[PDB]
Amino acid sequence: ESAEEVWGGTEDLTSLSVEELKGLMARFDEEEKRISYRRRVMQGRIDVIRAEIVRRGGAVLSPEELARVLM
Amino acid sequence: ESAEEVWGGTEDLTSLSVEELKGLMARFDEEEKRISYRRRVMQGRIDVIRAEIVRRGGAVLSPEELARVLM
Ligand SMILES: [Mg+2]
Ligand SMILES: [Mg+2]
Repeated sequence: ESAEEVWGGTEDLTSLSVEELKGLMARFDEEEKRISYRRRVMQGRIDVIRAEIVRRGGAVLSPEELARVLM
Repeated sequence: ESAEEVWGGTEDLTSLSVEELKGLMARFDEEEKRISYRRRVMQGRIDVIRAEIVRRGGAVLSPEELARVLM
């Protein structure tokens, strides 16, 4: 019923009607956008945090640890 | 106790210890990675559906409706 279920319960792409594919695309395009928003929020948080740590002198964290988020 | 709450509840960035800074960066970084993976999955699906629709033709949709996902 949900896009996920329909998509998942399909073994053959060609069995899907155009109405289905249209509906699925819109659904996934919608989600993709909601997911990207979430990514950007995470990136912002990571961003603010890395600047705060750098502001304090980097602690004793090497530049590469800061850039790779190894901790 | 969850990162979501410690972070949502912080008024002043400078009030956060360095220990908790590192914890939050670590949590959000991994979250960022998981979210990016889903994005990529969605894009993979939109890609598969868009190819399928193109393959069939039928002028069901105009090039700009396929491209902007205007159903
Ligand atoms: Mg920055
Ligand atoms: Mg393709």
